[PDB]
Amino acid sequence: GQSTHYLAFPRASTITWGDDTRYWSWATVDFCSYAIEEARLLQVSWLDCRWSMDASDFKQDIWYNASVEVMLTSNASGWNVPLHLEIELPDGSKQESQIVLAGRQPNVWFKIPIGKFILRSGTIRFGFYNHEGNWKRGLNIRTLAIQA
Amino acid sequence: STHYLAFPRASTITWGDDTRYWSWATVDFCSYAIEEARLLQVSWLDCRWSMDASDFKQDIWYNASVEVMLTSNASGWNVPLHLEIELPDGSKQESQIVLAGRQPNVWFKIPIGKFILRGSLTSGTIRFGFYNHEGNWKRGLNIRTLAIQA
Ligand SMILES: O=[N+]([O-])c1ccccc1
Repeated sequence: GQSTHYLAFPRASTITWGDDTRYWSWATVDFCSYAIEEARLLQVSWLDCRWSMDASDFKQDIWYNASVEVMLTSNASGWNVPLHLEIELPDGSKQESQIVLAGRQPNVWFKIPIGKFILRSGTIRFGFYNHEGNWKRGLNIRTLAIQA
Repeated sequence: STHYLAFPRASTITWGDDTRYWSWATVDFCSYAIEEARLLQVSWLDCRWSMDASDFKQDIWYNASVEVMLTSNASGWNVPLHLEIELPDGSKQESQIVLAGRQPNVWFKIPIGKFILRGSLTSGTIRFGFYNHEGNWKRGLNIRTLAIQA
């Protein structure tokens, strides 16, 4: 059946404004005996989180699925506009979908599916964004997961 | 801090797809389904992950470890288990460990080396893993994950 091949924690990603403590915080926690850092959004307007992995990390002729695991805080706001979800293949083609997070239950981890790919070479980009001029607040990011 | 975990389905293992030599066991890893690679017995022991240097950030010291468990059945571990990181320029971090006499049925993390990427080393394949190709038979090693930290 389907099992996880990789977990990529948000320190492996590029997060716009990620190093500015007005906008993002980083929190050290234990994940299954490994120290990780959650990326905790305080507030940002240009919300953009992208992991980049090469197509050579993966096997050929296999359907992969990706998800991002997040938590909304009690302070969540700005989620009335769709969060765009993307996988970008090396040729520039994209798997595009979206989710509206407004009104979702806070303080529970949930895994947002962000799409599927098959290889049948170069960079694959995984992640999510919303670039509208409103403030997004109160999303904590745990990990990207890639399964097959 | 941990940047990546790579589970053994993402590696290449000699005989790994032959149920006479290796079993794949579905377990939960803090809410993610993973499959442990459970060695029954093999003589050509070889497990390698490949990730591109572009997956990592430049000018950062990374360390890697493999998390394993010996079973009550373990044997053949008086030989050196070779541990390796091969960078895209062919340079290698090489070390070894003797697993004979280690306590079974607990996960333990074997450090396999450290690396930093600058200039042309920032692109091209990095190989991580372990091996022993001697004519003895190794038994009862279960592999959970490769971890890459910085
Ligand atoms: O790679 N090898 O030489 C090898 C492969 C399978 C069995 C024994 C030896």
